[PDB]
Amino acid sequence: SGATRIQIALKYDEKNKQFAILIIQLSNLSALLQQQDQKVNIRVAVLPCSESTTCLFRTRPLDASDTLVFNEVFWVSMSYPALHQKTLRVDVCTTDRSHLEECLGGAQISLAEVARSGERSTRWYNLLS
Amino acid sequence: SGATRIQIALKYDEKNKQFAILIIQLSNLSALLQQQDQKVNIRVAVLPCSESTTCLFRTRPLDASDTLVFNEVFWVSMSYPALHQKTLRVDVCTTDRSHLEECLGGAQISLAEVARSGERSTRWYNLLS
Repeated sequence: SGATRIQIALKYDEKNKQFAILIIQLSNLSALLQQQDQKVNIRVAVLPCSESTTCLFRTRPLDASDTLVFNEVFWVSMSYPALHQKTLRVDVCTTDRSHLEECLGGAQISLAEVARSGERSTRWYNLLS
Repeated sequence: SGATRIQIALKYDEKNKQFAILIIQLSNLSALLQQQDQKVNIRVAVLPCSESTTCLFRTRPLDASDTLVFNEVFWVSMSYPALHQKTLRVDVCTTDRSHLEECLGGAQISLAEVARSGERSTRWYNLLS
C-alpha cells in the first residue's frame, strides 16, 4: 500500500536561540492504519534529551484520515552548536480515552545540517515501523 | 562530547534502475566508542526489506579511530518508485574478539527525497546511541 509520509518544516532562529518544528501533515495514513475511527497524534522528541530543557512534544489528536493536517509548531530553546548534535524523532501514534500512545511508526532526522540562517526547509519523510 | 557523525553519499541511477549508497567516513567516533583495540564496521539496511532483492550490507571492519574512512559503495536494484518508499538504517558496530556484533549507534535516513534525476547528495548524519 506504500509508505506513510509526514511533511515537516524546520527553521532555526538565531536572534532568539530557538529552533522551530512545524508538523504539517500526514499522507497515505491508510497504509499504516488497519482500524477505523481512531484518533491520531504525532509525538516529537529532540534527542538526545537535554535535562535542562523540554525535549518531548505531542500534537493534539485528530480523527484518522488518509491525509491528515496538523499544522502545529513547537519551539525549543537551544543554541545552534547544541542543535547540530541532535536528532529529531517523530512518531505517528494512535490514542484513546485510556490515554495510552500506540506509536506505530516514525522517522528520525539528523539536525546536523540545519541552517543557522535563512528560510525554513520543508521536506517529506518516510515513516518506518 | 558531541555526536558521532557519518558522511554518506546517495545517488539514484535511472539508466540502470539502481541506487548507490557510498559510506564515506565516521567522524568523532570517540563520542560513542571508549573501549580500546576494537574493530568497527558499518551495517546498512534498506528498509522495509523486499525479501527478493538484497537489503542488508556491511562494510569491512577497520581498526577504530576517531576519524574513520571506509569509502565503500553498495548498490541496490530497485525502481525509483519503490526506493521512494524506503528508509536507510545505518549502524556503527563492533566486531568483538568473541564475535559479538553489538552496535553502538545509528541513524535513520528517509529516502523519500532522493532525486530520480540522479543528483548526488553528500551529507553528514548524526548518530543516536
